[PDB]
Amino acid sequence: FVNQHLCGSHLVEALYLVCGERGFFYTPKDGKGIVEQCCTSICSLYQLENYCN
Amino acid sequence: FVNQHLCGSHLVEALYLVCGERGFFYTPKDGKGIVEQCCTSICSLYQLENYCN
Repeated sequence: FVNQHLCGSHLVEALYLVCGERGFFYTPKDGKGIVEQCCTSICSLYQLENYCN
Repeated sequence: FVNQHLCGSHLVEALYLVCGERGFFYTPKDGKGIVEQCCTSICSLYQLENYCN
C-alpha cells in the first residue's frame, strides 16, 4: 500500500498504519514535503517513516 | 462528525478534515493527549483544533 501515489486521506491513512503507536505529523503546506514525495510522486516506506514521530 | 468518540483511523480522519491545509500531528503515545480527550472521552472541535499545526 505504500509504493504508489498517496494523496489526502489516502496519505494520512498510510502514515497512520506505518507509524503505529509512534504517531506522525502531516504537513501538506504548499504541496511540499510529504505531498511532493508521496502524492505528486510515488511514495515509499522510507519516506513515510520520515514523518513518524 | 467531531462530537463523538473517535479512535484510530477515525480520529486521524477527523483531524485531516478539520485541519485542512494546516495539517496536524497525531501523537497517541500512552493513550494520552488526543486519545484521552477524543477516543476515551467524547471529542470536540475545540480539542481537535489543538492538534492542527
